[PDB]
Amino acid sequence: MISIFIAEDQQMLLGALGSLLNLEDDMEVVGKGTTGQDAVDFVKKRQPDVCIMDIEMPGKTGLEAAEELKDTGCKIIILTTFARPGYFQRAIKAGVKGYLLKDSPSEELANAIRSVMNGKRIYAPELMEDLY
Amino acid sequence: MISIFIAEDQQMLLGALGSLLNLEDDMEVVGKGTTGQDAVDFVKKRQPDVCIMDIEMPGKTGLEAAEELKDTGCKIIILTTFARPGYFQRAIKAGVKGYLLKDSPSEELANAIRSVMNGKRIYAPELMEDLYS
Ligand code: BEF
Ligand code: BEF
Ligand SMILES: [Mg+2]
Ligand SMILES: [Mg+2]
Repeated sequence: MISIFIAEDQQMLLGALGSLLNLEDDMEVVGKGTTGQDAVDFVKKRQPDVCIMDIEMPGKTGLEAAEELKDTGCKIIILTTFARPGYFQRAIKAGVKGYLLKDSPSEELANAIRSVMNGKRIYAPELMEDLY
Repeated sequence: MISIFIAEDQQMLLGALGSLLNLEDDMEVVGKGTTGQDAVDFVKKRQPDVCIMDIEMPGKTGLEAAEELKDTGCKIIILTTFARPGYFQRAIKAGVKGYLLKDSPSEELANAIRSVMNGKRIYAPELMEDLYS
């Protein structure tokens, strides 16, 4: 069973993502948060296998949270509206294992969690497609 | 069984919303769309009880779509990031039954669908605390 923490400031989306992932037999949402701090606190304390991280959240962004969790051993997958090369470069330098867009098909999220748990790096193809 | 069409351009969110609503025993997601036209086409043709409508979508907005569906008898609930007075007033003039924010708790969605089916007008308390001032 893969343990997942979800950090997403928009409650409707946070609740819907937890519901989308609890559909999976080999996955479990162990906690939900709305800020970068909620992610840092849970991940350092509860140590879930995976953290689904939104970027733009109040207080501390998901990129800032990812930097604070760089040496924790948790596999961070960024899930954001923003296809920004600066956000992506800061995310990869922080050691994130994935970077997905909120415009990626929903099925790609559970797939990315399994891939990342298998040591793979998952970046939405839509990113390169947006830039070029 | 309440039939619902969801129009949301962000696929991840569209898929997650359908999953959130298919959890309910008295509800059913009969279609999903990413544009305002997808909403107009499905609603006029398939006539679901309810349409969960995002505002900002490519091609045709959810408000432009809500206006085209004003006389269809489908109960439209707006679900958006935007607590914008102009969007709200255009939505209500189009005859939308609800206006929810993406910052409303996830439970507000299934509750609003049942309330709207019971002839009520549902506006997110978060929207009213911001705008009603
Ligand atoms: F607000 Be998250 F970066 F989509
Ligand atoms: F893009 Be929708 F108006 F949140
Ligand atoms: Mg956010
Ligand atoms: Mg949109």
